[PDB]
Amino acid sequence: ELTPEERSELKNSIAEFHTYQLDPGSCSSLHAQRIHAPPELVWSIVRRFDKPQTYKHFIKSCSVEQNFEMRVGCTRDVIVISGLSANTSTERLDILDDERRVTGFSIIGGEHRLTNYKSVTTVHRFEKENRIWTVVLESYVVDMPEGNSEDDTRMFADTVVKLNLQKLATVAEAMAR
Amino acid sequence: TPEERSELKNSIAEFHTYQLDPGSCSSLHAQRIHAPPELVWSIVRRFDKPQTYKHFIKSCSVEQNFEMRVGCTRDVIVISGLSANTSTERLDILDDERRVTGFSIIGGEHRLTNYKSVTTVHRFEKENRIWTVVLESYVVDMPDTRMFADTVVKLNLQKLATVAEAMAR
Ligand SMILES: O=S(=O)(NCc1ccccn1)c1ccc(Br)c2ccccc12
Ligand SMILES: O=S(=O)(NCc1ccccn1)c1cccc2ccccc12
Ligand SMILES: [Cl-]
Ligand code: NA
Repeated sequence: ELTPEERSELKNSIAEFHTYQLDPGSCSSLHAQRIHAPPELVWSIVRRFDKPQTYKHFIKSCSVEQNFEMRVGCTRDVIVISGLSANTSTERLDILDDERRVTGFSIIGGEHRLTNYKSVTTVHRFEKENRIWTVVLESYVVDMPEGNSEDDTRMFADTVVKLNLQKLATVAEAMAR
Repeated sequence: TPEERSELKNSIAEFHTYQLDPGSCSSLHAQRIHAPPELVWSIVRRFDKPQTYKHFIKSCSVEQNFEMRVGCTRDVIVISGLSANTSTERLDILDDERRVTGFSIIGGEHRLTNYKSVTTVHRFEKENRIWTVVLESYVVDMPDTRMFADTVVKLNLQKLATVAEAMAR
């Protein structure tokens, strides 16, 4: 859990990249992760649009186009493990900024229930005297689905984001170690 | 550590060693937890409340006259987002003296047939400090699914550590 000082530092960034204009029947979350590791090492991992399996769980495969150029606008085709109710996810790059260290994607297809899913990730340096760590921020907006709460999966999406941010931290940290 | 490893060999031999069937596969995992063993043990012994240290648990239902005894079962419904749906699990072993427990799935709406598991809590005192090493093994029939079971076990062990470390502090 971020410290009050950490929180204050990120206020501006949250307003810039992680503030969404919601549609009626949609919602938004925001998570945070502290990583004892250099920021630019963490970005290298995060920016790899063609390789999410590196920091995300449950990914069986991730394929892209052959003459693939990782610019905004390009897509990826994720296949998720069997054991998750989801099958295939077509995901589009929305933002990449090696400068500001911001990235983001939107789901534009695939056999799943969530519609109009869209998330944004940002990386942040924290120099305090002796040392240097990172804080990552991952927000997302997704429609409020129609049907009984039997089947609402917004809680899952949420702990997925959380689980992946833990793996990212683990992965990023064992590279500095 | 190579040293932690040396002390658990025996326990692996007694509790985490399986007689495979043709088509099944076994696996072992370890987790270092900064917290006392009795604290850890006291969480993982709670058969009626696995959600306390596991991910993805919609519900867990036992029974109102539930006494915690080998043979007893529990009904678990998974969060939504996961294919398999509900599962029936029975307590295979409970030993508060050697701190060992285990269960096997005996029903449910899924693919993991003949899934069986064992968990052990181990003590480790070093310079002054006192930590814990947990071991979890499992066996399952194989016909994509071993991958998911393995991922789950690791995650759950990671939640256990989080939860137990949070309780000590
Ligand atoms: O029912 S369980 O409590 N079994 C315990 C357990 C632990 C590890 C792997 C499989 N099983 C359970 C927890 C979490 C998940 Br995901 C499960 C998914 C399918 C079936 C059961 C699941
Ligand atoms: O395909 S994903 O890698 N997309 C990224 C992502 C992450 C969290 C929530 C949704 N989307 C993915 C992984 C795990 C669960 C998912 C369930 C539905 C759709 C995609 C899933
Ligand atoms: Cl994984
Ligand atoms: Na589901």
